[PDB]
Amino acid sequence: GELPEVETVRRELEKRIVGQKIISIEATYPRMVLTGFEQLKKELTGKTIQGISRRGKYLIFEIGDDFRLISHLRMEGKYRLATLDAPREKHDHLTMKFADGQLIYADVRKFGTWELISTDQVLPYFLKKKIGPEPTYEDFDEKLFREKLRKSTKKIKPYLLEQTLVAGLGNIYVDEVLWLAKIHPEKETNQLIESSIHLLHDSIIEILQKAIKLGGSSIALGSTGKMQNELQVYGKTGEKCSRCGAEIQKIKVAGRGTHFCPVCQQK
DNA sequence: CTCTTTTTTCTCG
DNA sequence: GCGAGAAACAAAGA
Ligand SMILES: [Zn+2]
Repeated sequence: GELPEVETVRRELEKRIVGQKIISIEATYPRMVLTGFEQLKKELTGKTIQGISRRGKYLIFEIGDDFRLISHLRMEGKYRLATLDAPREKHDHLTMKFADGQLIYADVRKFGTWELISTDQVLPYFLKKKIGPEPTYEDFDEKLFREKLRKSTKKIKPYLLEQTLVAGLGNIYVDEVLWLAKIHPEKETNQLIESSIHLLHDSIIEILQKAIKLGGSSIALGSTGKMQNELQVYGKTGEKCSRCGAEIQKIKVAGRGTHFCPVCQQK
């Protein structure tokens, strides 16, 4: 669940639940509500959903007039809109019941989280998380990006995954971005020349923007994406690179599975 | 049976 | 502060 997948979920939710009054909230796994489930149930029951926003890989439900429910899907979180009589599935943990349907949150690994905070605490919340800029030409400044890369000895893939240089990249799109920009994942950032940094900056924006347009990569809301048919290296071990023909290899970098073309991504 | 594979954040040294 | 390794947790494959 990287930025593209989260944005796809945000869009579907925006089109379907905005304006809906929450009738009741139930939980079989209350511990995933970091701010306290009973407190959330008390505060949100009877309130109306005003909108759905996103920051990085974080979903933000705008409920009532001053409430903000921050939701992170982590690795396996999935939302689905179902009928009120829908049977329970093994990994369903929370449900927001409406008059003519319910929003169910499921997460096999139980990594996902819910946090209820106030409207004026959202900006501070993300500053504390140290989340970087959104991947858009408007917010992602190439100049600062370049300066941070020049001052570090960190490897490019692990650094990009930190969410500090830019928000939204996960294992899938970081591998796709580096292949597009012809940069090896273990390259120390202070070794990147200006032309490469420029290509990388543009590629981060292009790949993520393309993934959003195609509804993310599907493998519930959002399982309609088509980006998985556009992947050039992630999970393509042993296949031929679409540019040079060499076999895509898979190695481990900072503990993460890493796919790359040994020819196009030198070093 | 064991070992490995698949976002965020903390413990070590 | 950093890098290495791993925990949180569940399922499936070698
Ligand atoms: Zn290649």
